[PDB]
Amino acid sequence: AAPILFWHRRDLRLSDNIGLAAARAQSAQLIGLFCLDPQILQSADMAPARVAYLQGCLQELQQRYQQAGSRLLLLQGDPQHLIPQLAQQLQAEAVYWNQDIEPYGRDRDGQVAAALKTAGIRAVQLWDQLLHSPDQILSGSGNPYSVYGPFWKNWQAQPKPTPVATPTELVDLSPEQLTAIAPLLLSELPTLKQLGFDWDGGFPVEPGETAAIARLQEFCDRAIADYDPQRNFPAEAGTSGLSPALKFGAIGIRQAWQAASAAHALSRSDEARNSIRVWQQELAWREFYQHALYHFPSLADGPYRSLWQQFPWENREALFTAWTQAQTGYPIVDAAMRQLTETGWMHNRCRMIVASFLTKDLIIDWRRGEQFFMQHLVDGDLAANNGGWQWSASSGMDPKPLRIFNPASQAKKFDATATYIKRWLPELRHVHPKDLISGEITPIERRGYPAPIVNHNLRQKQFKALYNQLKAAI
Ligand SMILES: Cc1cc2nc3c(=O)[nH]c(=O)nc-3n(C[C@H](O)[C@H](O)[C@H](O)COP(=O)(O)OP(=O)(O)OC[C@H]3O[C@@H](n4cnc5c(N)ncnc54)[C@H](O)[C@@H]3O)c2cc1C
Repeated sequence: AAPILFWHRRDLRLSDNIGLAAARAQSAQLIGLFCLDPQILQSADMAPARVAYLQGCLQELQQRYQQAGSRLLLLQGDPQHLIPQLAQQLQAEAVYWNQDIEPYGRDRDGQVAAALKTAGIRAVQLWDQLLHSPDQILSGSGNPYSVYGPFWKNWQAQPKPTPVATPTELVDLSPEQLTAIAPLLLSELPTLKQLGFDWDGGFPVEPGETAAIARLQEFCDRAIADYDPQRNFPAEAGTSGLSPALKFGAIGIRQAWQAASAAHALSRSDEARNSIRVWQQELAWREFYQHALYHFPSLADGPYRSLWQQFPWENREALFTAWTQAQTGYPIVDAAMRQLTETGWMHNRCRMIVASFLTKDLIIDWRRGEQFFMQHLVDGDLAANNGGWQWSASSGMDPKPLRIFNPASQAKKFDATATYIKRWLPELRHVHPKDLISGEITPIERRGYPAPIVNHNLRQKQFKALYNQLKAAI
């Protein structure tokens, strides 16, 4: 008959899904689909933790479609070839999907749409992962924002969209239709091992739409009230842990905003009100970087600002390796890198500390770090990750005066009792918090823990010297 295909990519859920809801209003014969794209899966920048989470979200999505009335088709190969072929073999009335903000996804999408148009099949691309699309937030001159302040002021004033309906009572494909597409389908969802990956480090929130919705609700029911200032301490479990759920769409952005907004209205405490407004602004910050990547795709290439594209990075491989292996000798840094490689997630305050360290202290092209994070983060996200690293050098959007973190100051300020440090560096649980914070540990009391790979003071003078020299040379 006239079935509609909904192509899932980073919206692995059936609830509050813009493109999916629009598709259901056009037809009950709604068949979901996911394509295992080799250019994504085989990339050297793919994190095992991310594939594990992804695979887990898909397992649940297969069930949701089954329960809804149809199914989730699985494909493996090139999208602009396989999607059009599948839609054609199925004489699809249309193929729906939610828009991407990333260069690769957008280029791929334009190609799939063109292939569909050629085949005479409708392609509908709608915005779903953002409360406000990049085209809705523009300045008085109709231009994008590269400074957060003005962006937030506009974004905040825009009326917020509400969650859309979950599609129900779907019509499954028939045997004859299934025969027509048989050659293009995988018989079953490959396991993590079959795909060639292994992960046993756990997750910030268990995989799947259900677990994501439960976490959102548990967070907004309590912990969110203390977000500010509990968000600043790595030792405290004061954040939501929903990052991978938002990256893969296990949770809808409108459900998240609504749950927080409802918690704000329910709250009668001023401090709780503030804490919730602060969390909400985190979501605004997320959109700033996503819109930035959309408007200025070259950001993905590396240092944006002209001065930084010329910065003389030292790039001592040995220093980088030590960083990736948590053998820097700086407790607060090694504890964080251990949390990342071991659990696939890192507290935001720690991401800032280790990024600054790699760029300011080790003086390594931050792209090596951006890539290492992408190779390990369960929430590895180009817009946010690139935004985070451009930040470590003010080389991109919303630049700030040159500054260099002192691991010791940060450690003392956000892990004053060294609880987080001892937690991830148990072999140093005997050392005094004072020494773990300052980074000055006596050889005997240090055991196998390495000594500082660099002298902060000297590295700091070196970085500024290179900055001022290039600053003048221009
Ligand atoms: C160097 C560096 C790299 C980063 N890499 C990523 C990454 O690859 N993927 C990722 O999603 N975030 C990244 N962040 C942002 C951030 O650290 C995380 O979103 C956070 O640790 C997620 O924990 P949470 O879900 O408990 O956050 P919460 O505090 O509960 O915040 C809620 C949501 O807001 C968003 N968010 C919060 N902080 C920011 C921010 N700084 N920029 C963009 N979005 C934000 C996330 O979607 C997050 O889940 C990076 C920041 C830095 C400094």
